[PDB]
Amino acid sequence: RMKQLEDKVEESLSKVYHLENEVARLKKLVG
Amino acid sequence: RMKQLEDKVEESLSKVYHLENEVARLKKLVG
Amino acid sequence: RMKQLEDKVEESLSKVYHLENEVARLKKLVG
Ligand SMILES: [Zn+2]
Ligand SMILES: [Zn+2]
Ligand SMILES: [Zn+2]
Repeated sequence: RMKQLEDKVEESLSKVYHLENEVARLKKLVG
Repeated sequence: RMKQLEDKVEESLSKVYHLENEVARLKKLVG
Repeated sequence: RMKQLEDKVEESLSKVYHLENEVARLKKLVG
């Protein structure tokens, strides 16, 4: 379970980091 | 405690997957 | 270690919520 939890939260931060980059670009392109 | 963490972890991951979907749609819509 | 995982999960959720608000604003202004 601990591995399971560490892996899922890592995955979460990695995808969150990536979406922040995408949102930052859309924001610039937009208004 | 560990169980309530898993709960938050799985919830965060689900919302991240949804956001990915929202962002793919926005990137296409905005171009 | 449990506390580091809890910090990470909370940061993960904070970012997620924040991205939901950013996406929500983009969608309202996009159209
Ligand atoms: Zn992407
Ligand atoms: Zn949505
Ligand atoms: Zn922001």
